[PDB]
Amino acid sequence: ANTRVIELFDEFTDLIRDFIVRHEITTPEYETIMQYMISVGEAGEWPLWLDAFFETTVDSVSYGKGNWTSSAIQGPFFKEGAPLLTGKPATLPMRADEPGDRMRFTGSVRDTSGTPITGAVIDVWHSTNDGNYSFFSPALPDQYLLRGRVVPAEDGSIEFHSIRPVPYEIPKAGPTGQLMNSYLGRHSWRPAHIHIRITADGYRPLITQLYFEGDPYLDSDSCSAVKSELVLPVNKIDIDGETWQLVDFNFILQHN
Amino acid sequence: ANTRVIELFDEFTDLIRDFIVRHEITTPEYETIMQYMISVGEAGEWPLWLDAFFETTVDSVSYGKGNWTSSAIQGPFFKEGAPLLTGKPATLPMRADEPGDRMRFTGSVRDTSGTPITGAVIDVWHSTNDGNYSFFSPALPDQYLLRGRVVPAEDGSIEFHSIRPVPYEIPKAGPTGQLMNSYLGRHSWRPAHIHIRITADGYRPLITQLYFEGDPYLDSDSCSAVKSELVLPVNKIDIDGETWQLVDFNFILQHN
Ligand SMILES: [Cl-]
Ligand SMILES: [Cl-]
Ligand SMILES: [Cl-]
Ligand SMILES: [Cl-]
Ligand SMILES: [Fe+3]
Ligand SMILES: [Fe+3]
Repeated sequence: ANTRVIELFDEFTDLIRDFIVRHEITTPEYETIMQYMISVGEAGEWPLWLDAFFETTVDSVSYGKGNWTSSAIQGPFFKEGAPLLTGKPATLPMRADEPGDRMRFTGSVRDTSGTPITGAVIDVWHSTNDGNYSFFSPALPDQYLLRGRVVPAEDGSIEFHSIRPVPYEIPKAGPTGQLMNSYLGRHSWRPAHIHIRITADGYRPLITQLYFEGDPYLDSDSCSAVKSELVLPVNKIDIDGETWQLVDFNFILQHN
Repeated sequence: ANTRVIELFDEFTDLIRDFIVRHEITTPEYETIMQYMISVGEAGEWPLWLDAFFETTVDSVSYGKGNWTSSAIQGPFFKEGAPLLTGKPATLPMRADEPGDRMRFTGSVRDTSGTPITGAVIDVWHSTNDGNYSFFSPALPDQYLLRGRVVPAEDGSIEFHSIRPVPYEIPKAGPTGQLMNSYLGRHSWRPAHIHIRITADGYRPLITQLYFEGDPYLDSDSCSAVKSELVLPVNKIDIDGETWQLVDFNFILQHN
């Protein structure tokens, strides 16, 4: 027996039941829903699906709100064990010829007093110029491409080089995409983003995302995860024929 | 996209989000729910699971409540194409020496004005003395055992013979049984029942179940589908050594 489950489950079932009566959900609709749940499972989309609609709320309960950096969902594409980068400067692992503009990120990690948090490790992950994540696409190796950890200098500053991630489309043809495009008449795009996770002894993990100014999807994120402070100004420069996009961000972590 | 589907989804979504805040669902709890949903599907238990918890409510919306016969859930074990029985009287297909007490069911199919519904077909199915349903158990062949269609006499009366169903246990070991037995600390038993489906041109389908007086789970159906109108008095008598259980019911259909 588990009392937590009993408490919650009965109120959950009561609420869905009232929901079924109040919205007149009939036999054929029910079977549609049922078959839809089955197909989400068959496509392995539950993490994708649940993250898209409910994970922002779970984050809220967990991280609260305040002076520190805002959360954004982890999503389903994180992978533990990303390699530590200590090169100067640190570059995420990528293919020779890795497509996209080049990107340089600088920033810092401090608490709310502005003391540097030397004990932090920062995970980074993002998709290819083509909208795929390593480990999650048949078109990419199951290797740590575009994934890495960096540690702050003792003054708290950090830096990593990579490629510029682009807007990402949840597949139109899977059940998650079919809900977003067809049944809801919306779309299934997210704006371009860099995923960040920062942990440190004495501190609450920060899991967040960084977005880019002028992204067409900033106001219609299909996972509803954009916050204004997380949208980054871009300074575009040329070097040797290659465009570099320079972005910067100061992370503040929450005590505990 | 259909306006109501959209407003239904957005509202469902708000229900869940409020639920998550109001009860403070944590990240690990969220992950537990996620992997459990993944389980139900991998076990092929969505029909079993949703039927257990929500199909009664869906039924109440769809069929309603009046002076016609009460609905009860279809559940996951129905099978199309059962044979027409026309013997004297109709006997459901069963093995030689099929275990359990012999059962004789009698009754009628009428409209609400008392007139017999000659165009009706009644499907019947129920489990064996061992709690097995044919086509859903490796302990039985994939043949129409304890499943059949009967047709009323011109005066609306009906009769078939079978064996007496007994309490049915949802498997303990599966995700549905785990939530029921282990996490909720209850049981996964249903009381003994006979499944009935009646269709007739110009009438709405009746899906219902018949239960038996004195069953120990009439007050604790793991699927919440017992209604006192559908609990049948049993007249038990001996005939040439064998116990017969006699049960009777007058079905009433609503017009289209
Ligand atoms: Cl992992
Ligand atoms: Cl700690
Ligand atoms: Cl603080
Ligand atoms: Cl008709
Ligand atoms: Fe992402
Ligand atoms: Fe049954």
